[PDB]
Amino acid sequence: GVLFINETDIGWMPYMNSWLERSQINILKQQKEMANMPEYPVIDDVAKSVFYRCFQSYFEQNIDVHDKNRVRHICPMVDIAMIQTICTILDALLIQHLPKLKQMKEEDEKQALEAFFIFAGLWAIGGPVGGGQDDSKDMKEFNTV
Repeated sequence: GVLFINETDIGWMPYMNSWLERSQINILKQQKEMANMPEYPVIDDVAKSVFYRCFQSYFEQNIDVHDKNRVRHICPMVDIAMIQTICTILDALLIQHLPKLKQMKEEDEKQALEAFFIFAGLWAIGGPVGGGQDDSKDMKEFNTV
């Protein structure tokens, strides 16, 4: 008896929302033998909003980002695989720069958390960009999107 899940039905948004709220992560650390989990950073009320506002604005909205001809990957990256790499890099950026962010003011804190995404995304998507004949052009095609 076959139950076929479609990719759009479940999606990648549930992971992005569950990672922002720290819902899935929190439960696994508590209720497992995995005691060697690297403690995740605190996504403050502003810091959550700024990623939710951004994640949704550089994936749902951007058609260029998912255009195969613009973004020429090496391996055939699944959408969730890219969202996971954004999330792990955002984790590692926050933990490094958390006490500097909380000392900064509303405007310069927001513009960092925005930049921290753009950089996290840059590697998540642009990192696996490459292959073909001219790697240099598939880089300069992504470099413009």
